[PDB]
Amino acid sequence: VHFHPFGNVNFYEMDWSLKGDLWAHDPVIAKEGSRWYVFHTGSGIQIKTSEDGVHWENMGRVFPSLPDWCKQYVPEKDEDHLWAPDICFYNGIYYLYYSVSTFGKNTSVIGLATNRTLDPRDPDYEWKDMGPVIHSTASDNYNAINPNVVFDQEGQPWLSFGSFWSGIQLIQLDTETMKPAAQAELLTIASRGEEPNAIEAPFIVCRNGYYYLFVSFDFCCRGIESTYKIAVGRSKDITGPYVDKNGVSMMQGGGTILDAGNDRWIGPGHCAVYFSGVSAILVNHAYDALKNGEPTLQIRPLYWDDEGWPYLLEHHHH
Ligand SMILES: OC[C@@H]1O[C@@H](OC[C@@H]2O[C@@H](OC[C@@H]3O[C@@H](OC[C@@H]4O[C@@H](OC[C@@H]5O[C@@H](OC[C@@H]6O[C@@H](O)[C@H](O)[C@H]6O)[C@H](O)[C@H]5O)[C@H](O)[C@H]4O)[C@H](O)[C@H]3O)[C@H](O)[C@H]2O)[C@H](O)[C@H]1O
Ligand SMILES: [Ca+2]
Repeated sequence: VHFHPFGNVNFYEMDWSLKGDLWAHDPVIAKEGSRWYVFHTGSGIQIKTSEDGVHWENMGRVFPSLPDWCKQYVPEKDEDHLWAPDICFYNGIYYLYYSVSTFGKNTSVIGLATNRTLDPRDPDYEWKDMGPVIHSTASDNYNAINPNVVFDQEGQPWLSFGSFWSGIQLIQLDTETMKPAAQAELLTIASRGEEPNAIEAPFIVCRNGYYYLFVSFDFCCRGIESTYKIAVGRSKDITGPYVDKNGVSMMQGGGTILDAGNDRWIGPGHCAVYFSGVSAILVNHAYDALKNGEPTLQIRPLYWDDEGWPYLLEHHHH
C-alpha cells in the first residue's frame, strides 16, 4: 500500500534549505501532483503548500469551523485549534485524522475527514466530516490525540496514537470505514513505564521486515525550555514488543535517541517519516532559539545504516 506517495522524487537529491512560511508544530506532509502539502496544528488544521518541497507558503485550513459533534466529546473546548493531523491516501481517498482536546487533559477525540483531492481549486474538493474515530475520557488511562495510520505487510491499516497516561496505543482499523474494526482491542505498545509518562506522538513505518516506532520523549510546548526529543525502536510484529538499538523494551523507557536538538533548534519532536524510492525524510518541528522559541518546520534527509537503524547527519551549513 502506497499510502504516503511521492512519485519518482529522490529526497537525497534535494537540498532541504527550507524557506518561506516555516512556523509550525506537529507537521505531516503529503504530495498530490507536483504540489506538496504540510498539515499542522492550528485553527481548523492549518495547511501550507509548496511547488518544490523547499519553499513554503501558508495556504489555508481544513475546517472553517469546528465540527458540531466535537463539543459532545470535549465540551470544555472553546477555541477552534485542532492538533496533530495525520494524512494518508488509500482507495483513491485522502484520510485526514486530527485531535480535538484541551491541554493537559485526556478528554479528547480523534476525528476523521475525507477528500478526493487536497487542492481547494480542484472542483472535487470537499473535506467530508466523517466524525469520530476513537476517544478518551477521564475514566481511560490513555489520551486520544496524536493519530498515525500505518499499513502492515498484509495491507491491513492500523492506528497508533497517544500522549502520556499509559502511553502509546495501537488498534486495528477496518479497511472500509478507516475507523477501528468492530471488536478491535486497544493495545499499549510503548511507555516510559513510570510517571509522568512523557511519551507521545507515535509514527510507525515498515522497512526491511521491521516496523519502526518513532516517538517524542519529554516536554513539548515550552519554547526554548522544551526538552522534547525524537526516539525510535523496532519490532518484527506491528503489535510489538518494540525494542531500541540497545535491546531495551519500549514498554520500559526504551528508545534510541535520533535527535535531542542543538543550540539553535530546541526540543525537536512530533515527527513523521516518509520514503520515496530508496530515499527518506524525517519531518518534525523544533523551537527556534533565535526566534523567541517559535515552533519551526524541519525536513531533513534520513538515512538507514547496515543494521537497519535510522540516523541523521549534522545540519548542513547553508
Ligand atoms: O504555538 C502557538 C499556538 O499553537 C497553535 O494552537 C494549538 C496548540 O498546539 C498544541 O500542542 C500540540 C499537542 O501537544 C502534545 O501533548 C500536549 C499535552 O501533553 C500532555 O499534558 C502535559 C502535562 O501533563 C499532564 O498530566 C499527565 C498525566 O496525568 C496523570 O494521571 C497521568 O498518569 C499523567 O501521564 C498535565 O495535566 C499537563 O500539564 C497531554 O497529554 C497533552 O495535552 C500533543 O501530542 C500535541 O497534539 C497546544 O497545546 C495547542 O494550544 C496555534 O497555531 C498557535 O496559536
Ligand atoms: Ca503524528
